[PDB]
Amino acid sequence: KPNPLQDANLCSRVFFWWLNPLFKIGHKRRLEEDDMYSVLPEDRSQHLGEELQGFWDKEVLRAENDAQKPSLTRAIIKCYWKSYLVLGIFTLIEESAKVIQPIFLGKIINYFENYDPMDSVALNTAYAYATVLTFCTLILAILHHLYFYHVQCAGMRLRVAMCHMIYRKALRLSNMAMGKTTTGQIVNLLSNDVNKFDQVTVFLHFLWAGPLQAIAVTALLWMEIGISCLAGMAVLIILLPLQSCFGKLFSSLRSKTATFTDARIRTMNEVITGIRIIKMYAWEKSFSNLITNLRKKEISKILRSSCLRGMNLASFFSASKIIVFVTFTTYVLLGSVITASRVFVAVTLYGAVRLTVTLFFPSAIERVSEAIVSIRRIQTFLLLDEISQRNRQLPSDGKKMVHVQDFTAFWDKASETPTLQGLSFTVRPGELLAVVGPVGAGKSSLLSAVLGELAPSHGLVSVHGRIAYVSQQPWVFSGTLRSNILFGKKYEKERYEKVIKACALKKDLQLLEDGDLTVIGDRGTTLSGGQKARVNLARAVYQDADIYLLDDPLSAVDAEVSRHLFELCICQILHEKITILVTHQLQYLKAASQILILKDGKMVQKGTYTEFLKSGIDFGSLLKKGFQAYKNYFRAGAHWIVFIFLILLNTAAQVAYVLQDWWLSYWANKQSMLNTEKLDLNWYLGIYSGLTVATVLFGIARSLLVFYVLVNSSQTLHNKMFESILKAPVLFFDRNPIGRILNRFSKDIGHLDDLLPLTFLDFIQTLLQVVGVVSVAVAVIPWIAIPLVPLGIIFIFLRRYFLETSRDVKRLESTTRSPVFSHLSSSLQGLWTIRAYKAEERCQELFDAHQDLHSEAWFLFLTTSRWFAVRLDAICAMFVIIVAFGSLILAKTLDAGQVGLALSYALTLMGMFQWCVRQSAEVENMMISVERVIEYTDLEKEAPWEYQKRPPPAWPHEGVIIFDNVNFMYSPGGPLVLKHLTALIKSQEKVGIVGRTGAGKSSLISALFRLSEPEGKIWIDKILTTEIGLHDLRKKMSIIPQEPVLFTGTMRKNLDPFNEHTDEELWNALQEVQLKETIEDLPGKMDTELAESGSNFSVGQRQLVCLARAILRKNQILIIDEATANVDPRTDELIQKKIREKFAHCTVLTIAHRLNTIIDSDKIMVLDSGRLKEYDEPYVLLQNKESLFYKMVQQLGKAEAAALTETAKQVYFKRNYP
Ligand SMILES: OCCN(CCO)c1nc(N2CCCCC2)c2nc(N(CCO)CCO)nc(N3CCCCC3)c2n1
Repeated sequence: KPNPLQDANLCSRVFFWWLNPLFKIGHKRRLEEDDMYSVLPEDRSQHLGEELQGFWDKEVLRAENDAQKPSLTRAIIKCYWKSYLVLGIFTLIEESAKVIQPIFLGKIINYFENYDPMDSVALNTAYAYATVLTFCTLILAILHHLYFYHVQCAGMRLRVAMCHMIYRKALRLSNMAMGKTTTGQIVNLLSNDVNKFDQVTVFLHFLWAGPLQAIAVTALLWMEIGISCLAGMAVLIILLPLQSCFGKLFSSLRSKTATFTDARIRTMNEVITGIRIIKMYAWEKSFSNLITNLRKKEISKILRSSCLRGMNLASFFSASKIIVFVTFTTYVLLGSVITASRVFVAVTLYGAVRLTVTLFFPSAIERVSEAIVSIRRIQTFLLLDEISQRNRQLPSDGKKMVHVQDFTAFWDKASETPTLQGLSFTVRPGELLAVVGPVGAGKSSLLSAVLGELAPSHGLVSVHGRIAYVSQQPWVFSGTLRSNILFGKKYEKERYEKVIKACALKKDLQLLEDGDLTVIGDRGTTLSGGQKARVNLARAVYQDADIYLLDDPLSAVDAEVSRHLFELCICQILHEKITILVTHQLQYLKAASQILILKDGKMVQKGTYTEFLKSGIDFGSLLKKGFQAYKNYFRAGAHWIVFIFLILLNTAAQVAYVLQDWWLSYWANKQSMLNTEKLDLNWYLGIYSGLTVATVLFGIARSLLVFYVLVNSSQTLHNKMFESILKAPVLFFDRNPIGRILNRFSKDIGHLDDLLPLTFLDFIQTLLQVVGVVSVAVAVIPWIAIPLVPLGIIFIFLRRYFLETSRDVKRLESTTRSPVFSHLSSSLQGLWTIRAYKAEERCQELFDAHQDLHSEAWFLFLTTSRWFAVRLDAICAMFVIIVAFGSLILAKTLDAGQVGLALSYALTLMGMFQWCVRQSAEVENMMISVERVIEYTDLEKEAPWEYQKRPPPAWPHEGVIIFDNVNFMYSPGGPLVLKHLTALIKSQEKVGIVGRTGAGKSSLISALFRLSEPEGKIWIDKILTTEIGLHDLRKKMSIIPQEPVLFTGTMRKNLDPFNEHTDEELWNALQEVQLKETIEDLPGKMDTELAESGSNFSVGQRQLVCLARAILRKNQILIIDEATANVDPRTDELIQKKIREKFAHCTVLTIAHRLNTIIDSDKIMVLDSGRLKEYDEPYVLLQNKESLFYKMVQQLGKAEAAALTETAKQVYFKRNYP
């Protein structure tokens, strides 16, 4: 994929002309990883990594020679100064130009100040000065981009080399260091601490071109306006600390919101997760109250932080006005006079040095501090203790064989008992050694010592040959199954087909789409544990070393395939292979040609299976121990009157900005047309200060008002969205996962709260400044309106042409970045397997090929943005040229003030135009947040919580519940679930439910609570359920859910969230489940704050809590579901006895998976695949041998069925015959 950057000229590499073809393709179709362009040979990850590693090794070597700490920063500087001195040369040129061009502005204006139409010599000199002005702006606009590319390229190169050394080191970490670190800490300095290098370079050069320029400019100012410059200059310096006390006060209001944003997001997580429980309990007004309180207390801090941000941005807007105003007030007051050449040079000098001092120099300071911190982190990571490379082997005679003598080892230099105690045994070719021992013996550590991963303390280990190893936990990397097996070995058809058949892989391959070519990412997302183990075994077989180690291979797989693998591969294929096995299944020990027993780190006995049969020790004995979106985003914030006032306030701010400099222009003109006489100073300074103050106040007012309106729009959108997600029917929560729903509450509203109202105000600010500049140049030279239409059409078409590719290549440098982190993860988790094979260097090449695929989209993201900015500055330079020259070919009409104003504003168009366009892109990029928030504010809604027909207070009087032809569906057009459900429930009876899993057992609760408005009728005490609103239907029915949940809060809440009960009642209820005592030993009485789902509580305890809830509600209906799944039998019978003897006079339906739970129930639904068929007393249904109840009783067993039938008969005979 050749790179046209390689075959291009200089006249082609300045205008990035090599990149037009890609853009053309980008205009037709979408871009893929083929359309991309490969990288230069001077940028492949391997080359940079090798070079920087060379310098880093030299530097640490000299550190050892000198006994002082090695510094990575010195290595980076030593490898990169020779190539970062060139870019310094050019930024020196660029700063000199930004300082020179005001002086030629001065000379042009000075020609206008002494206009004489006949002195054509002066006209020719002024034309020369304008030509020099356009040369300066054309080296500031066209040759500043073949520079910025390389300044970002030095940062790219540094970062890619750093990533390569980081992976290289993390591939050879000693286990002692490996354990003390993590694998989240070795991806956090490759995803977030090696990105700083992509940015520090961009600004590094301003640590010396920042101050130097701020002196050069000062000197120039001194030559023109004299001492007064200091006055103005003083103010500029004050913007350095004031900018860093809007930062150590905004960072105290921005990390005092996380303690509220995260509370709200966590409460979201609980509300969205357990929404079926909240709806069934009819609680969501409580969570609505909680979330309203949290959201209001984060809007307080969002509103303070945004008011402060707006004040900062208005200071940035009006700083230039205040500098110029104080400069020229001091300039005039010391007794000098205003002429139009010094005024509009000094303005431009202040423009340049303000853009450097207040914006670029502090940014470079921040970014160099961040890159130094990151270099320190990678510095520490590169000094972790390594692994002894496999050293000079003892001279052998070609006998591949394993022998260990008197081996003792520790995993810690502080452990008392050694991991191994003097182990001395061996294995030869063809001898399938095996290890037998319960968990805690050290067999895993035994194989680890075999691999050398455990440092020998005494004895000796002699392993001579290629080693194939299998970890206890199978490990799969990002790649296809054939590539998974090959692990770098070239494919061989027969040697792979025998692998396929001996591993019994055919079933799994026929399951998946690509046969054996299905791509398997990290953690085996496309595989199962048995598949992982089998593919790991296949890798071990195909790598085909001498000595093989197999640790617990067959435990997690089926018996037959495990037998096949052990017999026709381990017993058969490996009978000619050195092998060590750690096992847990006894049947295979007969096939072990040797047996090793390990215990307490000490050898117990070695021998064949026969000698341990004769030993008298059975193994088991040992083994046991669009535009509409903008309109909706703006309508929410305020009514349109405030919006029209907002527009007038923007316009007043901009117009007063422009009119201040216009006032200097008019002042200068009124000084020229003079004469001693003087000029009335009080009037002029009065209006000058009036215009400056109007600029400042209108800037502050515009910024605060825009922030307030957009923050208020965020608040209104969130309140609407949330109060419309609490009312969405559970069907919606089923369609959308928990991840996406709670993503538009944390990330999206996360934008809408603090990044639209800042990007959308910055965009408005600089857009109105661009319009200010263009309208000044059109009010002076009206003819400019003609060429400036072919700089509107060209601009719009340019931006369309460019955003159709900068949106196809700013997703390629994102969807090819993750594979780097994924490969790093998959290689650290499989680390022992990798380092067991001598092929760790091949994983280095895989990392590079995953890093020459992100440094291949960073290349395009760095040069397509430049192909855009070169052209934008061609447009801005055409404008500056037209203003500079067209101000002369019409010299007869203009004057010094008009020309100064028009020209210096055109000079500031540079850069301001580009920031305006960049924010336009970013705002159109973050209105997707608003589009999603507004997509949720328009969801479905279940029936309203209240109806006109409120129920009688005593209702339900008894508990009569009648199902009349209830036909219920989960979703429209789906399978009919309950079909003609016609049943009667007379007061207080206990009705079990029987059926198949999902055959309608758990749908009766779904329809009875109207979780999906059912078809049919349900009468609760002769009242239709559909005819009453929900919270007058769910408040009057209790339920015991499958998995109880406790909602984060005081235990006073998880029982009485509405504060409708009193401490005596709560204590009594908790007593009825006998857990009252179990609570009154916690820090608080009830008010112990809890973790998720009451993690300090047990499942049985949670069930007790919900049973207490049911007791507290004391309504005369009740529904139980999945009483005890795996709860301990004591708590089982506990809950059972409270279930009967607590709720005798409260109608009970029970939906249980077992029979003893429901054997004694008064009646039983029988649900036949979504159909009620049998419903009567259990004894009657057992009388008929053909009843499904009889059949499913008989399916348990003989003694079980006899006991159950006896119990049902006992109930019948005690009940119906007194
Ligand atoms: O109203 C100023 C807002 N801010 C401060 C907010 O944090 C701001 N930040 C910039 N940066 C952010 C990212 C790291 C530092 C730069 C930045 N960068 C450029 N440049 C890149 C143009 O594409 C010039 C360098 O090429 N130009 C800027 N202007 C803005 C318009 C008037 C003056 C030119 C500018 N402004």
